[PDB]
Amino acid sequence: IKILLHPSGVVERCMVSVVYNGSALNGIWLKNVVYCPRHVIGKFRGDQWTHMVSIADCRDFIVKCPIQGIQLNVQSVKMVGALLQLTVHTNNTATPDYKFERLQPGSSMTIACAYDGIVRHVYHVVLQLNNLIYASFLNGACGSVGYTLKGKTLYLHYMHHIEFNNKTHSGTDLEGNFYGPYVDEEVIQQQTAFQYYTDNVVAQLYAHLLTVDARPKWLAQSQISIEDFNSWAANNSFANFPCEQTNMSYIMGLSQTARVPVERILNTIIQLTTNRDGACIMGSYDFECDWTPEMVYNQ
Amino acid sequence: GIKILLHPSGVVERCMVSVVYNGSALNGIWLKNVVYCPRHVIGKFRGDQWTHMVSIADCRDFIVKCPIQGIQLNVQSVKMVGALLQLTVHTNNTATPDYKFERLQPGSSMTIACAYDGIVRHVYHVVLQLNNLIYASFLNGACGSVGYTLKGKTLYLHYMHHIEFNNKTHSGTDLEGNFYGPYVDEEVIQQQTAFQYYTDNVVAQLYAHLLTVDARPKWLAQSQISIEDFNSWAANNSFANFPCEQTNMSYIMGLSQTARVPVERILNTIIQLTTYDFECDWTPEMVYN
Ligand SMILES: *C(=N)[C@H](C[C@@H]1CCNC1=O)NC(=O)[C@@H]1[C@@H]2[C@H](CN1C(=O)[C@@H](NS(C)(=O)=O)C(C)(C)C)C2(C)C
Ligand SMILES: *C(=N)[C@H](C[C@@H]1CCNC1=O)NC(=O)[C@@H]1[C@@H]2[C@H](CN1C(=O)[C@@H](NS(C)(=O)=O)C(C)(C)C)C2(C)C
Repeated sequence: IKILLHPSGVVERCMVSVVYNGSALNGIWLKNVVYCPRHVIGKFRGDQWTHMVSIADCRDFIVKCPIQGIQLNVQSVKMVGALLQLTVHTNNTATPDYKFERLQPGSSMTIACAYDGIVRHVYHVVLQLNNLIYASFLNGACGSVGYTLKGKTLYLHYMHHIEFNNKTHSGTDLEGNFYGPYVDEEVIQQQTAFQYYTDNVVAQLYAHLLTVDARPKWLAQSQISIEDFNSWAANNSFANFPCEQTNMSYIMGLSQTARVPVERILNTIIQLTTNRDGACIMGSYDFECDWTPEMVYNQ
Repeated sequence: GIKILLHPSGVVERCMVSVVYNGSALNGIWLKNVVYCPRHVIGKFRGDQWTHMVSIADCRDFIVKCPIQGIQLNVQSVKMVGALLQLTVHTNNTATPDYKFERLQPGSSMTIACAYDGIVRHVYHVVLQLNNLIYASFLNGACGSVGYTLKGKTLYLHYMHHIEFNNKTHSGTDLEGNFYGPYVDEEVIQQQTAFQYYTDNVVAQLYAHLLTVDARPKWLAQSQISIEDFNSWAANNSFANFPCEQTNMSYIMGLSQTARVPVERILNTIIQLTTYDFECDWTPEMVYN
C-alpha cells in the first residue's frame, strides 16, 4: 500500500555536527569514530586531499552531539575514501549493531536529512541507474546518511556530498567510495543517461492494481513477452527485464494477487510511453522507481 | 617481487559437488545443507518459465555427488533463488567454512576455481570489468564454478559461472542468484555494455612495471597531466573517471612515492600509450601490499 521508511530513532541518537573554520555539516558517531564528508576542511580537487588532511588541526574540528548534549573532541583525523574518520575521546553509548552495506541500483533507503547535527526530515529514495538519488538537501545537509533496518542492525548505505543542478544528489557509502563516477568538487560533471529500473516501474503498476484500481482503463489488453519487451527496452531507456533475478519471486507473487500476468504489465509500460496522457498511477504522474518489488509484496 | 596473487583453493575444493539432471552435468557448491547450482541444469528456458519448470522438477533426478568426500547426496527440496537452484540435502557438509556471500564491484579481483564433474581442475585470476563480464576460461560442464576471495578463516563467495559469450567473455551470478550486468542465462546473443578501462587498475599495473621490471622506461611520459585534465580526456577515450575508487588513492599515492613517479605522469603515459590491451588485472591493493 504505502512507501515505508525505517524508524529514524537509532540514527538521531548518533548524529553529530562538525564545524571546521566556517564550514559546517553533519557527521555520524559510531563507537569512538565520527564519519563526515572530507570537504568540511576545504574545496580541494584531485589528489590535494591527502596532504591537506595530514596538516589539518585536530583542534579545528568542533564536533557536538546535540541530542546527547555533549561536545566531543577529535584525537586523530584519518581520511578513508572521500570521508574523514575523526577518532574521538568518548565512545558513543547509543551505537547500535551496525553494518556498512553498499547499495546496488534499484534498492531503497531511508534518508535522515540533518542540519547542525539534528535530523529535520526523513524521506524515501532509491539509488538510480545513474548512481544518483533524487533527494532534497540544502546547505549544511552534507553528512546526512541513508540507511535501512533489519531487525536490530542499522545498515548504513549512504552519506551525502553533492547536489547537481538537476536536483539529483550524490555521495559515498560509509566506506568512503562514491556511487558512480561523481566526485566532491564544485564543477559540472558528466552524467549517465537516465534509465528506468524496470523492476521498480513494474512494482508501481502492480501497487496501483492492488490498492487504487484493479482494472484501470490504461491497463493493456494484450501481452508482450519479456523478450519482446527487452528488445523495445534497449531503445526506450528501460533496463533489461528483470533487473534483478531475485525480484522475480516478488513479481510473480504480485501477478498472482492482481490476477494480471507481468506480460500485461510490461506491455502497459510500452503503451503508456505513447498514451499516458496525464494518468495518475499509484499517485504519481511519472514512472517512479521508488516502489521496489520487495516493498510492494511484503509491506 | 610483485606477482598476481590468488587464493588457496583447498577450502573450495572440499565443498565442490557434481550436479547431474536428466543428462545435463554441472558443478555446485555444498554449504551446510544446501547445494547451490545454476538453474539451467533442468533445461534451457527463458524469462518467467523458470518458476513453474523448477516446481515440477523431481528431486530424485538431481544426482548430486561430492567426489572429494566420497559422498552421494540426496536432494530433499528444491528452491530457485534468483538464477540459482538451492538444493536442500539431508547431510550437512562437515567441511563448510565460515563463509559470506559478498557482491563484487567492478574493478575488483577474485580467484576462479574452475571445476568439472565436481572436481576443481584449474585455478586462475580474473577482474570484473566495467562491462560486468570476466574474461575467463571455461568449457562445457564448468557452470557452477565459483570465484572467491579469502580473508583469514572466511570464504567470500562472489561468483558462480553460467554463460560464455561469443567474444570469450563470461558472465554469471553472485551467490544470491543475481547476475552481474544485464546478461541472463539464455542461449541468445545479448548486447554487452561498451568496454571501459578501469583506470585505477591500469595505473596499478604501470606502477608495478616501474617497481620490478624497468624503473623509468623510455615510453614514460616526460610531462605531467592534471587529474582533472585526464578525466576530461577519459570521458572521450573509454577510460573511467579517476579515481575509480576513492579508497584506492591511499595505495596509489604510496606507489607513487617508492616509484618516485607522480600519478600525473602515469595518467599522461596512459594517454600517450593509446596507439584486453592495457589490462585491468592488477589492483592497486595487490601491487601495493
Ligand atoms: C553539503 N552540505 C552540500 C549539500 C548541497 C547544498 C545545496 N544542496 C545540497 O545538496 N554540498 C555542497 O555544497 C557541495 C560541496 C561544494 C559544492 N557542492 C555542491 O554540491 C554544489 N554543486 S556542484 C558539484 O554542481 O557545483 C552546489 C552548487 C553548492 C550545490 C563541494 C562539492 C565540495
Ligand atoms: C555451463 N556449463 C556452460 C558454460 C559454457 C560452455 C562453453 N563455455 C562456457 O563458459 N554454459 C552454457 O552452456 C550456457 C547455457 C546455455 C547456452 N550457454 C552458453 O554459454 C552459450 N553461449 S550463448 C548464451 O552466447 O549462447 C554457449 C554457445 C553454449 C557457449 C545456457 C545459456 C542455458
